[PDB]
Amino acid sequence: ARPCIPKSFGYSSVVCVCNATYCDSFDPPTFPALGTFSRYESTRSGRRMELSMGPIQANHTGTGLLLTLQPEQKFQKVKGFGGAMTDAAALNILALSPPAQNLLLKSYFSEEGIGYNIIRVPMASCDFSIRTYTYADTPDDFQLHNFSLPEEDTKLKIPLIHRALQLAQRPVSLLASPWTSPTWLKTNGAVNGKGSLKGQPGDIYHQTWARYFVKFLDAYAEHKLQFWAVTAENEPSAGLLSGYPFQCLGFTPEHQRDFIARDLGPTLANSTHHNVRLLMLDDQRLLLPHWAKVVLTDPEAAKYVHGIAVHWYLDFLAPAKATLGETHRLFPNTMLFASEACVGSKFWEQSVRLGSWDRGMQYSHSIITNLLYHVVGWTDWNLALNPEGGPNWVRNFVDSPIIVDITKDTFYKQPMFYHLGHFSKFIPEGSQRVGLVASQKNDLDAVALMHPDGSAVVVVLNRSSKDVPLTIKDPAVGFLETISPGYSIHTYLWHRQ
Ligand SMILES: O[C@@H]1[C@H](O)CN[C@@H]1Cn1cc(-c2cc(Cl)cc(Cl)c2)nn1
Ligand SMILES: *[C@@H]1O[C@H](CO)[C@@H](O)[C@H](O)[C@H]1NC(C)=O
Ligand code: NA
Ligand code: NA
Ligand code: NA
Ligand code: NA
Ligand code: NA
Ligand code: NA
Ligand code: NA
Ligand code: NA
Ligand code: NA
Ligand code: NA
Ligand code: NA
Ligand code: NA
Ligand code: NA
Ligand code: NA
Ligand code: NA
Repeated sequence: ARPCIPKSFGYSSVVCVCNATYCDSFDPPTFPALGTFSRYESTRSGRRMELSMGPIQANHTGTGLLLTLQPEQKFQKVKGFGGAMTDAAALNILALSPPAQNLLLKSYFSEEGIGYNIIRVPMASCDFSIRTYTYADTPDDFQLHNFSLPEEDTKLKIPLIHRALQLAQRPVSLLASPWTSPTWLKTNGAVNGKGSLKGQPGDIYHQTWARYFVKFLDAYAEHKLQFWAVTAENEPSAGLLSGYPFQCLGFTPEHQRDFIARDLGPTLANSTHHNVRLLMLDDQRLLLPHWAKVVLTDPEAAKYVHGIAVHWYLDFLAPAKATLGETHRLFPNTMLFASEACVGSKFWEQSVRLGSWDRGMQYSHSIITNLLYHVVGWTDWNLALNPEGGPNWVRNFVDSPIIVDITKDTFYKQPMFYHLGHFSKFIPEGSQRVGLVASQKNDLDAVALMHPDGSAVVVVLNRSSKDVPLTIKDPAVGFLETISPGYSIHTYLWHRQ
């Protein structure tokens, strides 16, 4: 339909400019006959998921790298891709005029955008809020009679979620994570800093906190929203660090184990929301496999845990094989799910870099690595931020695939938006990762999957400056002759039948 309006802000590539009356979008998906492939291409030089087609031929013209599909080697099935409807994201979106808001939401959730099917929802406030609050700040309310949803939920988050779901083609799954409990449940009486639940698993504080999960699910269900899963705590390890600056609730692995076993698991099971899944960890994968060993070798905890949620912030010092791979080896029937990523929260990282191709590459590289190590899904952090990377009440300003400049009723789609979209748009839920064999050492990152209808999708990322000639072989169709340019990402799709 409408192409990208490029704009440069002095970094390595361009953003795409959208306003109240214009945003770049796709035509409805349409895919060609057997023997033809579809290629979507994004480049640092400015191409943004541009579509072209070509032949899959019986003859093998290329003499360079060959990537050979191996559809009989089957791995994990995919849950999906998405981002977080934080307070900061919803404030930025709702400060656009309504027509602009819809172009933003369609960008993420529609088939004319990139088909997100996962939304992470914080349970009350986190750093990406403009104030500190929980749903039950009234102290010594252990039956949670004064549990209530504030304006952030009822006015910002929930209406936007409702609109995302209306616009979405695919069913969207909601995932909830709490940052802090009511402070009168905490050893330190504060929203942040080093503190855990008071007492011990099974007691009144732990039972009240588990009841808080049910109260949250009831509240959202009253607004006609139901959750696929919750996490046992966002970044539980952070709450063990002296002086941690934002909302946290510390658990040791043993404390998470016992809380799930004694309190959260049974309470969820004894509730009308017993079908909601429980994900453990929700933290840096450096904590793996140890956290998995502690929780999952206890059968009274393990029976309640559906999967393990990981954050990407320490991926660089923890190789995937030693963490995701060793965890899948030890517990092959517990899914791994990437529940949060963002660029710009480390020091030295300037918060927002509009047009940064480098930060787009970081996203796709991470997604490819996750997929090659059994991860079933990948979830961005804030869906939208302002040009400073906020709001954020502790000024932990970070980057986001969409940056909203409300003073101009304008938002910018970063290279991160398109690098994610090379996956989210073309790997529907239930797709299965299959083998892809490289014929020789190379600089590319690639992954192959099969849609539920048996058709093929391959993503090829080139992080090097050099053009790499490439052949992709499907044993049942033939040879796809192409080139992966320097600083590019491609998604290929083709029927196999
Ligand atoms: O704002 C987000 C929510 O509060 C939850 N995750 C975000 C907060 N957060 C955590 C980190 C972090 C970064 C490194 Cl490098 C190592 C470690 Cl252990 C942690 N960065 N940002
Ligand atoms: C909106 O977007 C289009 C696309 O560049 C542009 O022609 C138009 O001037 C923009 N401005 C406003 C105020 O809508
Ligand atoms: Na730029
Ligand atoms: Na090969
Ligand atoms: Na929030
Ligand atoms: Na909230
Ligand atoms: Na406050
Ligand atoms: Na309340
Ligand atoms: Na859901
Ligand atoms: Na919270
Ligand atoms: Na909370
Ligand atoms: Na990590
Ligand atoms: Na973000
Ligand atoms: Na996002
Ligand atoms: Na299809
Ligand atoms: Na690469
Ligand atoms: Na490429």
